[PDB]
Amino acid sequence: SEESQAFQRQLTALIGYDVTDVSNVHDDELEFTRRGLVTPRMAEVASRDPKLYAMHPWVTSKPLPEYLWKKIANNCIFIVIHRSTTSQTIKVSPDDTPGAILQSFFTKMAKDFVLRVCGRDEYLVGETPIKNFQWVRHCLKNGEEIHVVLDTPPDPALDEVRKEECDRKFRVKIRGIDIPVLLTVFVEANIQHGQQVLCQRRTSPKPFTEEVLWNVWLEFSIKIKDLPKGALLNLQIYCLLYYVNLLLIDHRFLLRRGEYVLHMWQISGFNADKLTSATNPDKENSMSISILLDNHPIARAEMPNQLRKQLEAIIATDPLNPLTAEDKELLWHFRYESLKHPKAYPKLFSSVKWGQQEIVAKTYQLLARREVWDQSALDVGLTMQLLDCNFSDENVRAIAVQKLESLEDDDVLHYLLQLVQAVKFEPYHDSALARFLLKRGLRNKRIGHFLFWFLRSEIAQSRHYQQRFAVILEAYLRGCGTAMLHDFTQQVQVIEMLQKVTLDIKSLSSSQVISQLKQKLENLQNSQLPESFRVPYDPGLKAGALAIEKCKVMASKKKPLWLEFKCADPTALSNETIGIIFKHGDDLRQDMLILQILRIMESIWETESLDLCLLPYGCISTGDKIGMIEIVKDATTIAKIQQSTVGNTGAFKDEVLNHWLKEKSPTEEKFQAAVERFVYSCAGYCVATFVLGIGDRHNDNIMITETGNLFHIDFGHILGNYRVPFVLTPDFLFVMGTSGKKTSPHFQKFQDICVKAYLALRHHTNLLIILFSMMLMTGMPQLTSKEDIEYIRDALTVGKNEEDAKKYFLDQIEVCRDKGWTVQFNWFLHL
Ligand SMILES: CC(=O)Nc1cn2cc(/C=C3\SC(=O)NC3=O)ccc2n1
Repeated sequence: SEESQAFQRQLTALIGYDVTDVSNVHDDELEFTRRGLVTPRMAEVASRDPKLYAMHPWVTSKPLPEYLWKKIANNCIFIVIHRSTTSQTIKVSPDDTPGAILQSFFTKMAKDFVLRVCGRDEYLVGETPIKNFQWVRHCLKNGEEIHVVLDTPPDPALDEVRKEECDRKFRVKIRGIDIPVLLTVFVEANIQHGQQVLCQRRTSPKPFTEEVLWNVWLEFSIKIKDLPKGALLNLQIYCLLYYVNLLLIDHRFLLRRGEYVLHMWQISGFNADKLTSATNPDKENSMSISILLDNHPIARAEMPNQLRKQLEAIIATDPLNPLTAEDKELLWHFRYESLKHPKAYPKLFSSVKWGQQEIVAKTYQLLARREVWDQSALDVGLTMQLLDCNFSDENVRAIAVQKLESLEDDDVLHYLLQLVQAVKFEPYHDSALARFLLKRGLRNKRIGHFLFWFLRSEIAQSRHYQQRFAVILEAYLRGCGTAMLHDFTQQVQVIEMLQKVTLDIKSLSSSQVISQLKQKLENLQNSQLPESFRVPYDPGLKAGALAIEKCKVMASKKKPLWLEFKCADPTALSNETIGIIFKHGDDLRQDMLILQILRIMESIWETESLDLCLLPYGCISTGDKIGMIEIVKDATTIAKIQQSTVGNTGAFKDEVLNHWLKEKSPTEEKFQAAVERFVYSCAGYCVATFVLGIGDRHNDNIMITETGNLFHIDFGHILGNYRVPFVLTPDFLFVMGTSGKKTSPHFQKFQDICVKAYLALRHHTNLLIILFSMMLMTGMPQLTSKEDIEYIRDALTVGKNEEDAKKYFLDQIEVCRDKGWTVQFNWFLHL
């Protein structure tokens, strides 16, 4: 159809990639995947509750934290209900449902409707106690009043979805290599499964010219019979300069046949990019390799005491502890005992000889008896280990996804970014993981909003994964509904225009620069910029017109744009603007990953009734070295506080921060609350930052709210171009009533909090190791090694008892006290 063609054009603009373009493909896998994803999409669409989908309530099944219960008076929660120019306060029980609150309202005021958060598209609806709404917990945590408006539920009609419409050994011939413009060169051909090399062959070395020919059959030791599903033929050019991969068994279970001309990826003169089955779209300047294939469908005891102790010891070790040949042999030999231990699963499946058909068969038999795994309690860390680069088997990965099905929405949000990144480790485009993400996104608008942005971030800048991610995004967009499609259209339009202004102002650069920014912004406000758009990092908020007067260029070497918008919602309780920073020059995909780990650390701390007052601000990567950042209100740089007496001259003073805090507090009650908040937030960042190895920062990259909340910024800056374990300078110590080498009640509180927080993190060692490992593999190329990944295991002091771990961290605090201002001074000189 022609309007079908118009609909596809609309999707193409939202995706930032054309899924119907068949020029960078040597098979129909992506087209097969598009068709394959129709069923799961349609099944999820057919399953959803129109009213609940439209209202997307944001809820949790987790207990109300101890620190939140203490904020509730006499089992009473106050809710202010608005109707027009007047409002009405109502007392409520924490166990009260919004339905019961609504009937409580009509009763109190007598002599079809829905509760919506004032100024936000957030609804307090469904069969859930109010204490279980995320917004209520947000308000309870931050000392804010819960303000609601009584309004009409959104019409589910707005979410309408458009009507859909061999015993021979394996061998490969290396014909030659070609590159248009330019040593000795050879080609290495590996058969890989789960990052491990099953077999390797190489060509003879030849002079490196624009065309190099071999016409050689490379015969492997592996029989065609033994090639596992998901095995890659990895082809590399050494002088490592270039690489490319080819799936040996295709998406239809057929062995690859015939002629291939593969455009290779160049190494920037391990990482997830090195695993891609995509070929380089640049046919003009890339190196190509020409190959030929020619060769089909797919083919009780009792452990003794000591051996059991040995096996149990292997299972107890961390995910990074290497398995010896003996360890693997024990795991495999006593696999029926290993199966009784869910924690053994990653080690056991690493003991599988994936290049032996009979062994893979024995593994499939083993997993048919999955009673222990199925009955076991969901362990996200354990599940995530089975979805990394180490596992290429469909069945193994699928049992990990099976376990994820039990996660509630709030938990899917906590792990969404890293589950999207895990799609990079999947051998085929259509996978259980990709289907899982599609379903959870279509089931919940909040998950779907973030899935859009996370996918779009990779489609905009990854040539390695854009094709796979674009087919997943199209599948989601074909089921989200028209209201969501309209919303995304507006967001994309705004961000594309603001990205233009960001780069334009970047080319220039003063009073001249600010004048030019304001002229470019009026021009946008004139005939391009739509009336409003949902804030990508906070979709409950809608931004309206630019407040031109408040817009400026930041005084940094990356001269980012500081933009302010009016809120588009009339029901908002304040005339406070929405502040957004637009920056070019840093890879914000790295900031996204750090900020998500910080949120995970906060959830861990919550499990142990600890609130460390972190501030993981909104951040979204929109394209190559470009994106948006949430401006935290009433915040200033530690360096700026130092600068405002004395300079500009590295002359750091101890009392300045405490002075600033006192100046910003309207009363002494508020000042004491600010000092308490500083102690907790300083503790939170010292612990978090140390564990992630990002602790040693210049003061210019640490901020504080007038309310005493410390927080680190600019994570991509350090991770892009990567002594003291963390920042605990004499100014921070003075706020805590400490100087030099003495102690105080606040500093003792700080040390106690640090230890508790550090020990709480250590209870989730394996989860933090997997998350850290995946972050480096998918987000920070050039920070791989195994040595880099091992940092977190040293920081988390694995193999130490709690008392030794406590001493270790207290010693780290002392290192900071010994160094004083020395490190900050060297950061200042390194100008
Ligand atoms: C009031 C105020 O200044 N708030 C504020 C500033 N701010 C900055 C960031 C992060 C940045 S700025 C830069 O160049 N790079 C970054 O990563 C985050 C929050 C925030 N709030």
